[PDB]
Amino acid sequence: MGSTKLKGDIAQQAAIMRALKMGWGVLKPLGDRLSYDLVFDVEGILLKVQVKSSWKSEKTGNYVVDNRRTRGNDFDFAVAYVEELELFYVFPVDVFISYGSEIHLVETDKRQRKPRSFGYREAWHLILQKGAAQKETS
Amino acid sequence: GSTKLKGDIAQQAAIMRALKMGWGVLKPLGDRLSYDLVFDVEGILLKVQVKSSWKSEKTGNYVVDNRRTRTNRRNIVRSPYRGNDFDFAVAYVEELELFYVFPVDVFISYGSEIHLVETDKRQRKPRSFGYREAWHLILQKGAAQKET
Amino acid sequence: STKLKGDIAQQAAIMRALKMGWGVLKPLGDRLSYDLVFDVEGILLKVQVKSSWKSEKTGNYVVDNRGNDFDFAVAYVEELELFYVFPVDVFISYGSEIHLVETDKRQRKPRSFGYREAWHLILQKGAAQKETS
Amino acid sequence: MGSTKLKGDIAQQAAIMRALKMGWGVLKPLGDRLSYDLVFDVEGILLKVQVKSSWKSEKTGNYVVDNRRTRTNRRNIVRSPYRGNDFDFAVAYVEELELFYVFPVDVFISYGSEIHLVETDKRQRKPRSFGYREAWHLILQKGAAQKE
DNA sequence: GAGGCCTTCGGGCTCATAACCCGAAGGGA
DNA sequence: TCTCCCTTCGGGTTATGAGCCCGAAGGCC
Ligand SMILES: [Ca+2]
Ligand SMILES: [Ca+2]
Repeated sequence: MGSTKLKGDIAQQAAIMRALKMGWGVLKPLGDRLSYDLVFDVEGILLKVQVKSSWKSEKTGNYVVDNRRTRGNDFDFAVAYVEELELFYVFPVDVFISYGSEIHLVETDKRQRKPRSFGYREAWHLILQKGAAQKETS
Repeated sequence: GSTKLKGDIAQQAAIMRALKMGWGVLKPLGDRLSYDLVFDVEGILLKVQVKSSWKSEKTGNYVVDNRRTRTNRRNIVRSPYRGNDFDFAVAYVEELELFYVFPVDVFISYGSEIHLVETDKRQRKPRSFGYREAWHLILQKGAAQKET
Repeated sequence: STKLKGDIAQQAAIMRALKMGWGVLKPLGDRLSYDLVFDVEGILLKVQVKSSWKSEKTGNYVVDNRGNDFDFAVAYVEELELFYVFPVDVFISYGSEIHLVETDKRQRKPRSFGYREAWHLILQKGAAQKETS
Repeated sequence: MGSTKLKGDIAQQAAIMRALKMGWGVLKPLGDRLSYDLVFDVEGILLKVQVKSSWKSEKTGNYVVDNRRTRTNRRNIVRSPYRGNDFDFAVAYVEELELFYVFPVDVFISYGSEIHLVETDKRQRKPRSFGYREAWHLILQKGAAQKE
């Protein structure tokens, strides 16, 4: 009906939609031998982006995402998708790899200390900024 | 942004809808064919034309057109869609994440512009209204071809 | 990863379809039972694309496969730039590893050989599909 | 007979296979709204290519391409050339000879309108395009140049 | 049976994409 | 004395794809 191969498919399409809303271009590679799923044309500058989907986990009120480079590396941005809340976390390369195993995402209605990841919730400006910065180093 | 970007957004929106309803999605290669998408509905394939609507300034409602245009130096000529050009036409309103789905005939049967009203209106509403989220019509056409 | 070999087979197929003026459609993700679908003069035909590897002993090429859906399958040989196009029924009517002989070794060439570049079979099933209305 | 975009999509498809057979990555875009047709991943660096399919110029016996995006369906002809930053390499194609010319942007835009490919025997001079026959190394250079 | 609010239609647009035609320019040889 | 060869360069052309504007008709109620 709708397995893991399909959950990742929606996540990919969601990211494409967001990029299109941002007015950006979007390039798709041939086959899955490359290290990144998508690339966004942010006003001329091409940025590699890996798409990731999250799972609801445990009890628990909060979502989880994983990074498996054992079964590639080097993109620019990782985008995590939460199907239920139709929202994206956007992580830069270094921040994404700097996590050990799992990355905890916590939505909920606040009133506690949030994880490191929380500052990257819907943080599409970070990729918007990398494009502008990389234009000037050229 | 410039025209084609808007279309691509609507087209993308359509794609997501089909995926959420567990249908397969096929993208054609290059803006050359008379349809934007086709959906693998439980085995059979149905071509889909996607159009993005615009809110009219005066009337206060969203409208699409069913004609294709060419305007060269001397004169301008139009090419409407034939019946076999696709199987369904989906109109997208962007600000309200909203789809009307029309069969080909119901779509070509219009003269040119085809208005969609979302206001309370109190009028009896035009024949378009009967197609708000008509995703069942594409599902039904699916089982209609399913047997022998 | 031999995923590249498959990639090359597919892009060759795509090119062949365009070389005969058809439309080509490409499914998002790999959930479906077909790799490609051609728009032949209006009619949509699914197609599986599989690549072949050269036999160790004999000078031959072999391709492995693992009614409804499919309706066509195209087999690629890189070095000798040609396709074997099998209708689904003929295709499943094989044990496991279907063999292809391309050498001119005089001997009675197998059942497979009849499907050399038979792109007319696609065109036929396409024209015949218009008779059902 | 079905024309124009089909021919362009074939030339594009030829470039797809060339790139792949040189072990490069190939990226295909959204739809026909960007100033480039393909993007090659060359040793990790992404470069933009603009594909154009040539035609046999019957009078001159050459294969030719226009370097200016001439935009019609407007009742007024406007000729907008390409910018230096619209892409990295323009690849002219000769189907029938399965031939590719690769031009860098700066040399591609530097032409006024038409660029000719001689490809015939016994001529007085060679065209300024001559040293660009199958010049895929030029896109290896820029890329090695990009890294560091 | 009146003055609207309200749809249809069929003219007129603009942006992008792709490939082609040809009469002179006017430097190489 | 190259003076014809033949590349080049601004005018012309076609097809496809997107989404739009607006006003004379005329219906709903
Ligand atoms: Ca469309
Ligand atoms: Ca092009």
